[PDB]
Amino acid sequence: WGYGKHNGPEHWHKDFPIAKGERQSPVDIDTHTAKYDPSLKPLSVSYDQATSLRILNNGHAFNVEFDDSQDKAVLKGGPLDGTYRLIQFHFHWGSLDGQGSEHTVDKKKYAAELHLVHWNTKYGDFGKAVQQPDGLAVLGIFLKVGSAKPGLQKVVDVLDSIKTKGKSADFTNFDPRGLLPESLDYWTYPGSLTTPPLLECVTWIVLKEPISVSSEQVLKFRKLNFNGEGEPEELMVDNWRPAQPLKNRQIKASF
Ligand SMILES: [Hg+2]
Ligand SMILES: [Zn+2]
Repeated sequence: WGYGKHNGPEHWHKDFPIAKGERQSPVDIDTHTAKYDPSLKPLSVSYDQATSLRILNNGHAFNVEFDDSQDKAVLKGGPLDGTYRLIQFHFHWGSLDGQGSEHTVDKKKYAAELHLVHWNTKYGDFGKAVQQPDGLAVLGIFLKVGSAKPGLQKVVDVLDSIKTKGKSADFTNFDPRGLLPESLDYWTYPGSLTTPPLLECVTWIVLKEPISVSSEQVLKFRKLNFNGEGEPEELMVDNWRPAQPLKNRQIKASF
């Protein structure tokens, strides 16, 4: 799998037949169709005690890893029942500014999209959560091209270091709190991971309010490579999956 012409999302079904499943992500968020649910409590983001370990180029994107051996960086409340631990964050960006986001809002695409992955602590480890219908909780954050995001610059500078798939670098004392928007207004629906295995274990929480980043901050993302060192260079762009059919599922709004 990849995002290329012959291994793109349109081919994932042959290896991961769940691609054509019942609760696949991402989707289009029809705002007029979304249902305002008043029984939704506000989001609870406790990242004050977060511990980042490193950043790796996995060949499909770059991941920032955190220590999830203790309730250090957690998400609870909202549509969730129980505590969800942060394990990693990554992005999906486009080749141009008119694309990159996975999830869409009234068919509108953003420059990039941030995913904060968390796993349900009653399951013990990430590996066991992916075997559950309520296994994961991902926090979706859209990025638009504007003024620079000071809190994202640390991530941006270390990229020179992980240009190719396989590369990784020490990356401690990173506060995710810096990538959060002002409002925590959200949309929530049942879905999956948006890259193979596409496990239908995720509870999506997409915030209404996007963060803005500079053209230069987004430009460094596009300098990444899918390939490993010493292989023909194929730039890491359009690492996003097209929107899937909603299929009965309903999107609730917390606002
Ligand atoms: Hg699952
Ligand atoms: Zn993702």
